[PDB]
Amino acid sequence: MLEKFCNSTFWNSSFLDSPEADLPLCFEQTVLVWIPLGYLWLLAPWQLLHVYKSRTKRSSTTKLYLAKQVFVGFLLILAAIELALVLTVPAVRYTNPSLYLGTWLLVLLIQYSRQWCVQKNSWFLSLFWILSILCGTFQFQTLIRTLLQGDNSNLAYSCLFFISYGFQILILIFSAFSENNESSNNPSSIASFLSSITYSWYDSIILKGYKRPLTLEDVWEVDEEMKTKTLVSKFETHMKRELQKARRALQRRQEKSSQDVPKSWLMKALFKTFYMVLLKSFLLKLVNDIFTFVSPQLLKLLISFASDRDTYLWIGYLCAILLFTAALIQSFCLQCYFQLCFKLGVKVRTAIMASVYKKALTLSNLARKEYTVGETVNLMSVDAQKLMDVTNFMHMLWSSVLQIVLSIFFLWRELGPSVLAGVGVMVLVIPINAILSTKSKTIQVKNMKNKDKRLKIMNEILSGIKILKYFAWEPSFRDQVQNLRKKELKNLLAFSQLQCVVIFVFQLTPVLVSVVTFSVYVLVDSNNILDAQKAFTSITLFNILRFPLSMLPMMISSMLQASVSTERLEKYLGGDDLDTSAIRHDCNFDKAMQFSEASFTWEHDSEATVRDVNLDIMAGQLVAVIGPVGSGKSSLISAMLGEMENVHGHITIKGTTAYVPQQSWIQNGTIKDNILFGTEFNEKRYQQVLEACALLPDLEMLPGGDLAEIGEKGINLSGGQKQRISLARATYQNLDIYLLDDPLSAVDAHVGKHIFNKVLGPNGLLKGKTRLLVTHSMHFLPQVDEIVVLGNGTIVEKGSYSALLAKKGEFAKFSIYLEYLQAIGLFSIFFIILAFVMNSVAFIGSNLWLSAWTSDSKIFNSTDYPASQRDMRVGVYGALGLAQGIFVFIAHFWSAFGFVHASNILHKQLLNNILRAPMRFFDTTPTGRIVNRFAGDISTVDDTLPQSLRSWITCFLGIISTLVMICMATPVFTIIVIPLGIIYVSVQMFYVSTSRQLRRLDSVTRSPIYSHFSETVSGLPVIRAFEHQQRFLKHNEVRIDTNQKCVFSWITSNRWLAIRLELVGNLTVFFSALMMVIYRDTLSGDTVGFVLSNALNITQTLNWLVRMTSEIETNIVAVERITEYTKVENEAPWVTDKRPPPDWPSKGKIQFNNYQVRYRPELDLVLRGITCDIGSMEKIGVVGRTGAGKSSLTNCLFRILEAAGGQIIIDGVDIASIGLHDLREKLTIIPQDPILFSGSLRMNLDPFNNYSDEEIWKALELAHLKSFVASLQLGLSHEVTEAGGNLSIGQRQLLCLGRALLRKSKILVLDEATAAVDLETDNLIQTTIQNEFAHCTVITIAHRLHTIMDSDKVMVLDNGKIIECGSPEELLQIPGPFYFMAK
Repeated sequence: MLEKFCNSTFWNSSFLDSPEADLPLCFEQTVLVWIPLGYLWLLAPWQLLHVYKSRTKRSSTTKLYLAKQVFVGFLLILAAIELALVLTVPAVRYTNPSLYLGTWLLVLLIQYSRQWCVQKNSWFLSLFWILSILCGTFQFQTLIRTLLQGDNSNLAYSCLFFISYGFQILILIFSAFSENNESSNNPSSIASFLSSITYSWYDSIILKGYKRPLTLEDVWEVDEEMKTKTLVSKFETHMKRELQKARRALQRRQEKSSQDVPKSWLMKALFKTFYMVLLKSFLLKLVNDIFTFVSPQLLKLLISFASDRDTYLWIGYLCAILLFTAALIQSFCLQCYFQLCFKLGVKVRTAIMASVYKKALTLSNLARKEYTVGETVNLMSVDAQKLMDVTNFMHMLWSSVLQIVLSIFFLWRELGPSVLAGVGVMVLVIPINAILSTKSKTIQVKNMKNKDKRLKIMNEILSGIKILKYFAWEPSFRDQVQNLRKKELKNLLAFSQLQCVVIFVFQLTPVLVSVVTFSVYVLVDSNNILDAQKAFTSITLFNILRFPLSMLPMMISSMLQASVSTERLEKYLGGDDLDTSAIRHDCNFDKAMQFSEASFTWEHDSEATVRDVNLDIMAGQLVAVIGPVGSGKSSLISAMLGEMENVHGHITIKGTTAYVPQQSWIQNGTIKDNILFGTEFNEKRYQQVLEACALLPDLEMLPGGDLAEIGEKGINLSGGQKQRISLARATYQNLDIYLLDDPLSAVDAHVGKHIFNKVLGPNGLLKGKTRLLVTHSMHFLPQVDEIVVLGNGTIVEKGSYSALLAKKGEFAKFSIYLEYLQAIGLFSIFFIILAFVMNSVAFIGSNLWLSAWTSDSKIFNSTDYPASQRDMRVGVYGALGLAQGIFVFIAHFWSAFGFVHASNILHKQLLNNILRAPMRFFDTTPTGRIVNRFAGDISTVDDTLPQSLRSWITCFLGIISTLVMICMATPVFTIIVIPLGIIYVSVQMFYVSTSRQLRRLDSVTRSPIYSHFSETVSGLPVIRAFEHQQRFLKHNEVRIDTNQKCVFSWITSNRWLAIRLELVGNLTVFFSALMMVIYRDTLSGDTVGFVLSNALNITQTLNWLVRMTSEIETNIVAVERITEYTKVENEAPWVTDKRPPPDWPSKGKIQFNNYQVRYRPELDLVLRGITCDIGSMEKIGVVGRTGAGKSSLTNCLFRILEAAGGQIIIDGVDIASIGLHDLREKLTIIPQDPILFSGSLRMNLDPFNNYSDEEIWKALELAHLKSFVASLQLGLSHEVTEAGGNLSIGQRQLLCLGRALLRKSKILVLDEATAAVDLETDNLIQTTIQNEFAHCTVITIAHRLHTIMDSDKVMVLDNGKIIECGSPEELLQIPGPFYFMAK
């Protein structure tokens, strides 16, 4: 290019050889300057028309806009001035000021233009500053040196340029800041560029979640573009276009076949709609992958630079700077790709998840019947979520190929054909990783059966805990479950070990691959000598090639799963839409309801369920339809709703329609929500229906009658109750036509009468509403306007009740972690940690040997390399290719035994503690939490936690190995770590304190989407009747969107951490490399290799140490919950040293002494000084009012409730001094509720197998249950289902009687044994009790008095006191409470 234009030298390569080297000034003022100025005038208009083409409301002139404006003005003054000195000479000397004059004017114009838009400091302007400082600094330093060197000939130019440069820095710093607009809820459209690429605008949420826990309202609205209303609209148009084009394709195929479902269209549709956001990434992965290969190729310069003491310093420093800048651009250009490629994740899930719903309301029933509710919901729960994950890394279907192919090429140059073996090992490890993953999968699945078996046994145990306590059977199940758990563990060990090898064969690959490649290359040709450049630019490349070649087998799974999951979706959205041509809604024709010789069928190609139906009804006619089953009673109403397919003839109606189903559909929420059904609250109407529906009293006993969580998961109502609610909903809405479906199905006759004459009848709410009622009840026909009896296909009678039908009636805290570690055993944790440390020491040891190996090339090369030296250096590196192998395999493996054993203690603690807890524990807390807490956590502490803990320690020592390795060369770096360490720790302390929350908010707000869809598809037919469809769509969007604002704010939070680590992972590779350049003298060329080649991987590892630390910090909450219960208090010891005589009790005499007891210390005394003496063989009945303390007395006899006062003595021995078991085995009780345990019938009778079958069979004979068991196919081995669901209530009670007769205790307590047993069985129970237990003390509690007249004495309990006690005859004579009850 021209040089006379500057009258100097453009290129003088001699200027780049001396240590003091600077670029030629002419080139420095003519090419560098043309970049930014060329940058503007080339992209000025687009960023100008794009501003005026779309016009926004001009905003206020904030303080910054003035400062950002005036500063550019000052540049114009300086730019104008420097033209004055020049004019008051080289051509370049005067044109350059002119160029700035024009440009400064323009940049002023734009900077005012941006004010209108929302994103004030966009990328275009903000980059021009950064690109006009890098291309400006070179000029800055040249002037500094020349001024310093003492020229002072161009000082006039220098001063003006200095200020011009200084202001340029100032403007940029202001550019990054963004004005806080009025609301702009999401700070994603107002954040300035430099704040929207380092995600510094998310700083608000993170420090907000550190003190005050987050909530749905504290997360910014999603956006104005990702709103599901927009996405559904956009995707719908493309979806419709492709489908119709796809439909045409099928027609040609079937036409050709003449001479199936339209497939392979969905994936095409998504492309045609998102090709902006798909393309802004493909042009952004390259810019990230290309910069992934500048970190290694620059490291070669420093190694090469340090290896020669006659290399100019500015080569090293410029390399150190680029090694930082070339890693910042990758960092920014990568995160800016994840956010831009995860956005495509949710933005595609919503486009489908929210678009499946809109098709659910339209799918023709003929196709809907193919599905079920359970699978349809999954169609957007797991089937439509695989589209997220595939879209989350769809771009790694070629980036991996590029990274692998390109990386192999770079490696090939440095090493040569030897590298083929190095890449070979990675190829070889792929299948090894694959095979074990499956073999682990089968074992995991094979274990699920055992897990289900344990829960089924346990879920029943907790409910049947009461009887468990009476007979002290606990140890039998303790062993019964312990054996089951032990069987599970033997399977578990295999699973953990198989996972150990997977970690081992992956954590060891980088160590082994180097050994193979650094052996073949130095073993093939004696000439080859490993040089520092050749090694540490290869060891680093493998760590870059490892990820793509170690994930490609995994990704292929996702991209193959999505090809079947997506296949289902097309088969769904492509379903034929329901046709409404058979029904026409209009008010023009006078009649209300009209039929035209129509016919309907439940199945398209089979018999017609409705034949030549011609019904014509006018407004206000209460018409009823009756007939037998199969004539089509329910079909007509179904036909009207349009949920049926006609054969011919049209049926048209007038006005709106209301419908009531025979099978009730109840929307989740409250009674008000269900009845109101999306309309305002009219108290007059609302109360009218409540009374007219008889629900006003039905809301009394309900805990939340006015507002209760009716529906699934909250409440269960009677069959009529839900029917009552449904008809209330139709009545309140006050529509034109009303269609009923047998409201008299499951309601009281009087109640049915009430509603009929209060709602349906002429006096009812709907006096003149066209009403159609279908049912089989003949009661209410006389009050009906017309009764069209439905014959077998058509009608028979067209008239009123008395018109024709009446003739004849003939068809009418860290402390937790220690607790977990305490379980795993401090002995093995010591060696587990130690083995890892010896592994790291070998790793740092391995690198040091490599350094002392490459050093040989300085000496040997021109001189031949002795075989002895070659065979040695290779050998040692091999002996350290195993020292790292052994100290890992013997490290992770010894851990697997540790973790499994820990899972064997925690589980053992619960059973040996929960079963010892008092009944108070189980009553207060719900049975659900115990099952869940002992289903997930106990499953979490063995299935996932150990897999996570091991990966944490192996990465922490990974970081320490690097930092110790860096410091070993340059001791000064120990200073730099303290700032970086604080920065990193202070980051983890924030991110993990929030990313844990925002994941909870995601799950808590995801379930409603599915629950809502399930409760819509189930209740679809009702919705179409009321035509409330549009209400639901707008009600599903506002619920699906409430999720995006949670997932999205999680992705960004997961992104704001990546930048502040990759910046820490660069401040540690930059400050490390810089110290190498400063300390040229003391560090040989090779030593810079391992120090700086390993530091390049610290950036990635610093993520895993934080990513995992989130899982551990959250997963371990599981073991904390388990820890809570094992520390719960427990009842008294089962066995005490003061054992009674083996024959005790001998007589059965029971004595009470001012006994007092209470359910809880906080509650009032329930027994208030009971004092009585029960003689041997005394049959006592206990009577009283409910809650008087009858039941509490029984619980005390077995010491279930500890004595608050007094005492109880049996056969002269105070039971409070005996162990509970020793007491309980000698007492027999027949519980009110005969609960049974799943398993063999023999087990239920005897859990310890302490009795022979002959004894069992006799006991059954006395229980009168022998015959039934003998009839059972397996006899004693018959399997009783859960809670004995397969046995009648009487049978279970008789079975319980069998238990009692077998035990043969001197004392027997009866607790309402015949309350729910038929008289015939009660006599059987009474007879055997009288005969079999004629020698044992009996205490009988029963609401049936007649069962107590036979007692020797009767005890009257009222309000916790004994009012009367005497024989039944004496008490009857005295006119007391017992006399009143008997009367």
